[PDB]
Amino acid sequence: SIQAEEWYFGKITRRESERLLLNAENPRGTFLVRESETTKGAYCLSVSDFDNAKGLNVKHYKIRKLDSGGFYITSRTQFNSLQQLVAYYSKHADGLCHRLTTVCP
Repeated sequence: SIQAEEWYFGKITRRESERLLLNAENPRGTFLVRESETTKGAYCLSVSDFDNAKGLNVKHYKIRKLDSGGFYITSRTQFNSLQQLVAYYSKHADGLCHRLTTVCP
């Protein structure tokens, strides 16, 4: 149950998630989960990244949830809960800009 999660920021906009993540103190992989702005029943995983080309920047990934109960960014890699999805992506970068490291302050 997601809203209990400290990394779950609930109803915050994309611009607010970027205000929070663009803090110079954030290392790559700093993240949060929030509601999608426009997709009903969907969430967005907002993640900080850093490179010499772009400096500090932020990526957003849509997380879909099936009525069948599975959560996923890619339908090929599904989870039984949002918590399991977060635990997996904290170990694997896969297609993300970086593996999930710490919750956005």
